[PDB]
Order: sequence, then structure tokens, then C-alpha cells
Amino acid sequence: EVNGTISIGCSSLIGQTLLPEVLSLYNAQFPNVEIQVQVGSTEQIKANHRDYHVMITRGNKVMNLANTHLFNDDHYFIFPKNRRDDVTKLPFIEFQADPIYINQIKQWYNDNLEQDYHATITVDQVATCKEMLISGVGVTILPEIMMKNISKEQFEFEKVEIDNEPLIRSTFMSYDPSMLQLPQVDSFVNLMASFVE
Amino acid sequence: EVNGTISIGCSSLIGQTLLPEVLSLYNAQFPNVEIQVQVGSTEQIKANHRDYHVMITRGNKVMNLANTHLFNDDHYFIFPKNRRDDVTKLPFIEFQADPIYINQIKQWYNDNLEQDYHATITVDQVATCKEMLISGVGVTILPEIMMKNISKEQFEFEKVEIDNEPLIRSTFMSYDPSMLQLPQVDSFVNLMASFVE
Ligand code: NA
Ligand code: NA
Ligand code: NA
Ligand code: NA
Repeated sequence: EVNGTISIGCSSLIGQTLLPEVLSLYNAQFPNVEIQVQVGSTEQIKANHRDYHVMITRGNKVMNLANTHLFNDDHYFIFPKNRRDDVTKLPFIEFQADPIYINQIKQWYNDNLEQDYHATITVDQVATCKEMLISGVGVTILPEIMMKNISKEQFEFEKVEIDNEPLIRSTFMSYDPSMLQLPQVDSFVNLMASFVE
Repeated sequence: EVNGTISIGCSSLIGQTLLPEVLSLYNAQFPNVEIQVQVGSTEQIKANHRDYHVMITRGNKVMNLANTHLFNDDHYFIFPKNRRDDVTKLPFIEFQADPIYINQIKQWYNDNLEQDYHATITVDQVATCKEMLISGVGVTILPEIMMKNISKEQFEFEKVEIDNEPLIRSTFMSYDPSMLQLPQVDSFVNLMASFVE
């Protein structure tokens, strides 16, 4: 019977989406495990890797750990339908992430709106960015996992393609193989790997 | 005509709720202002006060700055309706905050569920806590500002009273008075103060 504590570190948006779904199943199966969750940037979580049994991050694989690819996100440029004719003049909401990923977003904007990229609003979290969009602050690109409960009546969703290939963002589960001896950690890793497949 | 950059630091949950609503009005009135937003714990935002023109935090007033009281939140204990008879056995989801506030939550639980407080799941962000609740992970107390789009069909909401007085959490806007000379900062402060009234 599985006991003890599990300490999970994850990308901020993962704490709002995938991790809650998985922990609902995990706790139901393994009720005696104490669960600790810290969220932050992928950079922050990677830096504090020693504090976590398991990490769920986005972008590239984590150095010197076992990595399991969970899924990829497509992306959508999102803007209000009532302002379609004025999309080039609406403020763009940028979130913080690694340069390779953000530069893809900037390049897409430059190429497709036919003008220099400029972010009027900059936020750290994708979740913050999502709420700025919803409240009418401006336009943005979001990963598909963050598009739940955005009004299809109010907003147009344009799939973000670069040379007819989708812009994608990967999500990885990472951990030190020596944590798998802990049944709470093994049970989580096995459940996560099963959930996505 | 108002120009320049404004740097806002706020409580994580404020970035998901109040700040998006206010920035939608702010940008519409003052389109040439560049907006920078960082979210975090009240403790983190207070520590990095020098990085922000204006701060929106929760709990007590910020030391050695001008403070404007924005609003108070009531609180609700939230649990799934299908498990009403088993509420005492369901895992409690705790979020991180200052001890005075968290101890009020713990005391309420101890008094009203008639057993020792124990958090099976601990998260840093209230927003994370909300999604854990929604996904069926367990039970929790949330501030009223964070209760939008939680299913009334699925969940019971019990107002959190302590001696027939509501458990409350205050929100404050803080800034160094010498930032008000900047028209972008003055315009924001005046708008926020007006919005809540
Ligand atoms: Na980010
Ligand atoms: Na974006
Ligand atoms: Na918190
Ligand atoms: Na709580």
C-alpha cells in the first residue's frame, strides 16, 4: 500500500490543466500519498530540480534526467470577431518563455500581419495572458491546451502555421531514475505515461 | 497624450481576475502605454517593490508606501455534491499564503469538520488550487473573486463564517507617491480607484 510524500514541480500552465486531471486519478487510486505542487517557469522548475521527485516542463528535455514526451501543443492566434478589420492595430499580449519559442511567435506575427512585431502588454504566465485575452485587452497566440472556455462566439481562432507546418510546443515529464524506487513516485510516473497514451 | 511604460506587480490570482478587467479599460483609454505585468506571491511582489510602478497585493498594507483599499473577499468551502456524506474523508487542497490567513482556514476546518486539519494536497497558487477542485481532486476554501465558472450543479458552496462573521481577505493597491507624476501611472491609479468604487 503506497504512502509518503511526492513533490511535483511543473510549468505554470500545466498546473492549470494537465496536472489537476492526472492528480484527480492519482489521489483516487493512491489516497494516502501527500502531494506537494510548485509551479513556475520551465527555467525556474529546472533550476530547483533537486526539490522535486518529478517535473513536468515545456520546450526541450531536461539535462541529465530521464525524460518522457507527454504531448505537443498546436497554437492559435486569437482575436475578437467584432474587431476583425482592425486586427493589425490591436495590442498583442506576449508571455514569457525561452527565446526559440517566443521568436517563432514574433516571426509568425511579422510575416502574417505584415508589420513589425510589437507587444503592448507583456506578462510572465500563459494563464495571465489567457485572461487578458478573455477580458478584451487584445490579441494573442495560445497553446491548444490553454484554449478551454474561450468564447467561440466572441473570438476567432486561427491555427498558427509556419510554412504549412504547425507551430508546436512539447511537454516532457522528467525525473532522476533513482526516485522510481519510491512507490508513490513510480505510481505517478506510470500513471502519467499511461494517461497521455 | 499619455505614453511610456507602466510596470505592474500583483498577487497571482489578481492577474487572473481583477487586473485583466482593469487593463481592458486602461488600454482602451490609453493605447500608447506599454504595460508590463509580473505576478507572484504577495511576499515576492513586496520584496521586488522597486521593479514596479504600482502593486496590487493581498493581506495587509505595504510598508512605507501609499495604500488604497480595493475590496474584500468573502470565502467559501467547496465540495462535490455527490460526496456530501463523505466530506470529512475527502482530501483538502491548501494554497500558500501568510500564516494569519492560512491559520484562519485551518481553524475553520478543525472547528467545522470536527477533526484535525490535514492538507493532502498543497499548492502555491490559488489558481492552481481552483483547478484541482474543478478536476475532482478534493475540497477547498476559495476567496469569492476566484469562484467564477465553478459548476453550481457539481459543487456545494458553504460560506465560511467564524463566529457569524465572514472570513475575509483584503486587496490593496500600493505605490510610491513620487510615481504619480508619470501620467501613465497616475492614469492607472485613478482608474483602479474609480473602478472598485
Ligand atoms: Na511564461
Ligand atoms: Na502570445
Ligand atoms: Na498563494
Ligand atoms: Na484552501
